[PDB]
Amino acid sequence: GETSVPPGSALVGPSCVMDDFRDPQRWKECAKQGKMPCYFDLIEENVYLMQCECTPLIACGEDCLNRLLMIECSSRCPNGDYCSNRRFQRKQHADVEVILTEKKGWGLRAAKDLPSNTFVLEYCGEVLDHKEFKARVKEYARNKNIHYYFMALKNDEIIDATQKGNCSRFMNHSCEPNCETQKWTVNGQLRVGFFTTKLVPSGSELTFDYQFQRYGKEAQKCFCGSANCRGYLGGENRVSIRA
Ligand SMILES: Nc1ncnc2c1ncn2[C@@H]1O[C@H](C[C@H](CC[C@@H]([NH3+])C(=O)O)[NH2+]CCCO)[C@@H](O)[C@H]1O
Ligand SMILES: [Zn+2]
Ligand SMILES: [Zn+2]
Ligand SMILES: [Zn+2]
Repeated sequence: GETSVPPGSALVGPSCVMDDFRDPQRWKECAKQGKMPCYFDLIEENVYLMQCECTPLIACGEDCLNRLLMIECSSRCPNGDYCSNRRFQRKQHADVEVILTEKKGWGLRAAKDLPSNTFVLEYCGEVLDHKEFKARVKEYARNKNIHYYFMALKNDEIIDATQKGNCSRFMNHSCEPNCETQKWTVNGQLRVGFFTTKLVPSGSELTFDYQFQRYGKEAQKCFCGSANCRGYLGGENRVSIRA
């Protein structure tokens, strides 16, 4: 039939917003109605189980000697409060929104245009040793978990955001992604964040190469929709020249 501009429709009860992730009561109410994802413990930093030469004034921009090595500045930075290279410490996350996708579950989208190499969010979670990781892999498999939330931090430490983390846990995989992980040193401690790799326009889903699953043994259908989607996610090996 002929289509027309719909009338204005205000909702019957009040809608769910990103601040409601810091309001357990309202999140749990919204979640019951399918307007928010399942509850998890929102954390501000991971749970465990260098002075630049910039002249005091963009403060600590692209030429900052700390930034170039993926090291954040300290409070002692020559630019003090105005230092732009304390993004993890100041939780200077991008304007993001959580979305419900047709096939992948929940996801994240950009609420403003994000330039290339913009910090999106820290990937926070429980930092697991190999023993605990192996125990949880078996636990989650037996429980038939639909989604996975592991990310390697270093060779002996894996971050698990299944139970505790932030909205970065909702990031989906794409075969042609628009974000990547970067591992930054913040007061001597390695942390991992998502950063854009191109200009991401407002309203676009934020995606990454989910290496943990991509190079794992088992596979699943990939719903990324990208022009050159590899078809499935998992069961892949990195390039090697054998024998
Ligand atoms: N292209 C794709 N095709 C099929 N399935 C996909 C998918 N991209 C994501 N998935 C599903 O999401 C899981 C990953 C979760 C997000 C989970 C989120 N969607 C949710 O609903 O909670 N983030 C991991 C953060 C780093 O550890 C993943 O394992 C797969 O199940
Ligand atoms: Zn600097
Ligand atoms: Zn600085
Ligand atoms: Zn794909």
